Amino acid sequence: EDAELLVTVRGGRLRGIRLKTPGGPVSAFLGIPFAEPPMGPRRFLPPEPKQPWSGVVDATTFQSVCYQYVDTLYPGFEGTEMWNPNRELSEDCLYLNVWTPYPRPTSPTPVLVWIYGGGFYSGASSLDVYDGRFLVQAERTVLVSMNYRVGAFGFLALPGSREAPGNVGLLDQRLALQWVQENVAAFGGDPTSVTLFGESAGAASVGMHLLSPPSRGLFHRAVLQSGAPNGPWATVGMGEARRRATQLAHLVGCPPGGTGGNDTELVACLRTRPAQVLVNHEWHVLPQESVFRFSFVPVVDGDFLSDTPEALINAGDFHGLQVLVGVVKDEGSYFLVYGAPGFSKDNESLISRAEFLAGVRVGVPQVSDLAAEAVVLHYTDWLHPEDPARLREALSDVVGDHNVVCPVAQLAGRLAAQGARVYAYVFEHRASTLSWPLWMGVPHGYEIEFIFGIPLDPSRNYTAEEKIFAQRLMRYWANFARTGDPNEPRDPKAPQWPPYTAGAQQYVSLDLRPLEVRRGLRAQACAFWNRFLPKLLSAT
Amino acid sequence: EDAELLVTVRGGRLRGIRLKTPGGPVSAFLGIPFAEPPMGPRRFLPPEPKQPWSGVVDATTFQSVCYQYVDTLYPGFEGTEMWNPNRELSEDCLYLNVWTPYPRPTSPTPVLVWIYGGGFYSGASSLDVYDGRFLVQAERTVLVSMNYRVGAFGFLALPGSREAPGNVGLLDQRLALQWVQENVAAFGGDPTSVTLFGESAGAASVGMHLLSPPSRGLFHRAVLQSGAPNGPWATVGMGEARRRATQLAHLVGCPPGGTGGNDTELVACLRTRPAQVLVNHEWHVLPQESVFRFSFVPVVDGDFLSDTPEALINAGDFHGLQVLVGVVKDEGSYFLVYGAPGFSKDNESLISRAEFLAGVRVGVPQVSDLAAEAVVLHYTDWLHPEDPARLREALSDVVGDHNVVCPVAQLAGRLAAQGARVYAYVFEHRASTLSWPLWMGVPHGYEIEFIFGIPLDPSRNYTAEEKIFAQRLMRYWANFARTGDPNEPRDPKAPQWPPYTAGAQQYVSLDLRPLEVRRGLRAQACAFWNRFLPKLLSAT
Ligand SMILES: NC(=O)c1cc[n+](CCCn2ccnc2/C=N/O)cc1
Ligand SMILES: NC(=O)c1cc[n+](CCCn2ccnc2/C=N/O)cc1
Repeated sequence: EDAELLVTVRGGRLRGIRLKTPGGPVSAFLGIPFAEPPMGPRRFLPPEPKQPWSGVVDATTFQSVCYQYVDTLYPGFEGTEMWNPNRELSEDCLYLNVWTPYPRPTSPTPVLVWIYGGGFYSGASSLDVYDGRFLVQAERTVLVSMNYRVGAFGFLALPGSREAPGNVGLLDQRLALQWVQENVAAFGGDPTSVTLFGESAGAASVGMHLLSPPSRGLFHRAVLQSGAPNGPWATVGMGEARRRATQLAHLVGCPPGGTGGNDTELVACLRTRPAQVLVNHEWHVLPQESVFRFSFVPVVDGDFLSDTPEALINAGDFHGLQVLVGVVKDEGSYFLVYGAPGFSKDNESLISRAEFLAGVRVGVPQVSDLAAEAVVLHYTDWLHPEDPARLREALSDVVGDHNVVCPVAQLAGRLAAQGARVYAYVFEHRASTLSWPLWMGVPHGYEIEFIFGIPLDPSRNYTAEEKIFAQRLMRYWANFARTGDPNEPRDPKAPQWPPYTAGAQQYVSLDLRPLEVRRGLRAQACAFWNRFLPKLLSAT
Repeated sequence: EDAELLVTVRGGRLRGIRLKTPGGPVSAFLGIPFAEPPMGPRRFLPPEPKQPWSGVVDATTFQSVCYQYVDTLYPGFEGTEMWNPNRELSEDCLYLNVWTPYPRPTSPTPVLVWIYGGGFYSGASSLDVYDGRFLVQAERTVLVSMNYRVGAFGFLALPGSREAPGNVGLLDQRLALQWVQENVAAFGGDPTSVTLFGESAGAASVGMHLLSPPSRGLFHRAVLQSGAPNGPWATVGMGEARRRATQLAHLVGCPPGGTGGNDTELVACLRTRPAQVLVNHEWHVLPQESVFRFSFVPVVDGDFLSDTPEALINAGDFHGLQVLVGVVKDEGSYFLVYGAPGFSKDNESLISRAEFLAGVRVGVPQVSDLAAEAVVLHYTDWLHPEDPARLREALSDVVGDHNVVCPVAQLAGRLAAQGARVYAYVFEHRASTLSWPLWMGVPHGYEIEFIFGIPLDPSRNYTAEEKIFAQRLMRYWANFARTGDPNEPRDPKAPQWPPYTAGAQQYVSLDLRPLEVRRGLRAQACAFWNRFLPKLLSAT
């Protein structure tokens, strides 16, 4: 009887499961409860710690996925299904997972904590692509990941109200971080060495925890993959959050005709609706046809965030912090088939100039005509203004730069200039197994499978070079979690990864070739997004 | 084994299964192949008869559903999922079903042949709501139902070409009718007394078989429930069919740029695509925003239909034919939550005037502004031009009259005036169990469960009166199948159902109350759609 699969934590006892990898076993504790189930009167409220239990909680399998929209744009297609729920939906979903090496470490060990993305409306810690076994086996760190509420359940906000304050999904994540502080030692993990990493909305979440004092004490380093809290999609204002919550209420019959609509009556009516009914009307509250925009996201209300992420990033002192940040080569391409005219995943998407110009308004919603003209100016090649392949790549750059690359470059420079040690990458390898079309390149999200070492899975069909590549990346991430520095403390031979500075703006390319040092994260394009375009809006 | 579960037909031997009902058993032969699988090079081609087979084909369960779009507007909702595929999808789907009384009839028995609807893009003979057991037990009829190809697989058409001539789904249905002629006697059925019945696109199908000489000899009576072949959604012109097939081809990368163009190359490239890839782009070829319009429907090309259904209906000689036709009380309401602004199944859908005016353009697509104005004039109550509930009901009337009621009334009068004996009904009972909101009333499709006797299913929660009502309706349908006359052959007690005539236009209400005779199928509204609005379009 393997005793390493039995563990006690502050709330009670647990039984885990042994997971195999080609390099040897790992111990996993899947489905640990960290909150009271946020159901009934608790819908929309901050999470409450899980009261202790008697007996042995089974932690041999993932728990339920939090209620969420399910992507049906392409039934049966691996490229989208890999992100969809792979356990039943439930509002009873606040559970977390721990992978720990075997044998259990005897000395405290650095902890990696994964926060999944999914635009704040989807995602689950149980997805096959977030399987922590290969990372824990290869680098002998401890890995934690949590579920947190998404969509209306995590982020519906009637600002000011007690009944739906907003941001409860971010509090779910915080509660889990408090849980790691109090219990990760029982797994051999070092609560004084906790590195958050996250992708897309999970990166925005990691960043929001940097900027929230109650969370900032629960971790020591940060990794932000393809996302940032200052993204145009990552936060929303009090007025717009209240409008979205109120329209959601209207769409599900709340409040009943002739009844008052103050915040208490509205949330109470919302709390009587079946969860799926809320899910089914979520996309219908966005103010305009768009891509890369999500209905229920963190709200800037003075509580979890005392000011906007932009204000807090500018004023912040980040001495003592190490950050790893990065982007994939083609951040925008994946979003174009969700609404840009002329795009299809099943053809070459060779759009016309008219389609490009309409696409700019979908990819940059809610901006004046003069602003759109400025976008078209910067992104047209005026020697080939109607070449469809260039227009396709250009709209991909518009969406990616506006939503990911330039918010990230912005954050990276302000952090580096104000005290933090920053490392930056661009991920340029396209999986040999990628099922999206070739024209999308390296889409948003397709470095994750390499960070988690999925190529080592013997049941998959990756190449031998991709396995070596994956091991390289896991070493980088674990080095950063251990020491604050992705460079090997022992290999002065291997090419080095220099820090990112607001001046030299150096970053490395991650692909099958050895590291290559480059300068500037699309500096010219991001000067347009970050410096000029705002001034353009002020003078309307 | 029971002897009567074993049957031989022209192609080989079958084993059926015994189905229970509260009144006694029935013998069912589910999943009989009637065509060669229309796969590979046979995709888009007319069906070929199923070659005979060795041994016993198992006919104990339903076979596969033809590839089709799956409704995701409301995940988990009974009201939509009752229509979704309940067997796996396959291009190998040309199977039919035979229910027969136990014990097997010894003298030839009248045959009812069900053709399902689903807008020509969806549907299956296996759906629970088409369970033929209660009709066959209660009325000792033989019941047949077939699968036929839908969507692009049944109705993509490059007119003229041999590679994709169109209407092959209608040819599937005909092959099944030829099969009933050659084999139904083996089940105790009388091939000289075959009554086709069908709902929505199945009723349009039944109507198309009336107007096609090769089909017309395969049957003797017709029931058209909530649909007609002259409906604005039920057929499409050669040019528009070619445009839709070509855009579908484009959306899936056919032809590979820039090689290709002619119909042979286009269809060959389409035949190499996974079926699901075609399904995934089906809705993106419709010319504009609309409700009650479908991409791939029967094409008027001079072959299956030598002329438009309207022309053939007007010229036709229908002596010797008996027809039953009818509509539900609220033909339009279902469709409004699929596109009309302001509508939602989860609220009261109390639309504003603005929404109603925009809805008219969605419900009456591709008409001039002046035509839309005429629709608004006819459908506004000018004493209450802004009352939300009246506007909600008015747009429902707009969609239902235009798409169903007035095409049916038109067909009914031309048939009766030109030699057919016609009976007409309006179905006015709203199921006690109906899951759609109360404001939708008696939606499109919700008489089917009463015609098939589903209230007798003891695992369901219908009322005692709905069971009696169901039995009364099954009597009418079977009486009409046996004698051509829904009226009880001798019973003078029960109130009488008088024929529909182009002069008196009498019809009956079907609900829990005894029959009531009424005159005029929305005569004033249908005069607007059938007589005036065409003249308004002629002078643009
Ligand atoms: N209008 C719809 O029915 C609808 C369908 C799918 N979606 C999924 C949105 C996916 N998406 C768009 C931009 N970015 C994303 C996902 N990022 O993870 C949204 C709305
Ligand atoms: N791909 C899409 O977003 C989509 C668009 C329209 N539809 C139409 C749904 C079905 N429908 C609309 C009008 N009438 C019907 C069904 N009639 O049976 C489905 C999917």
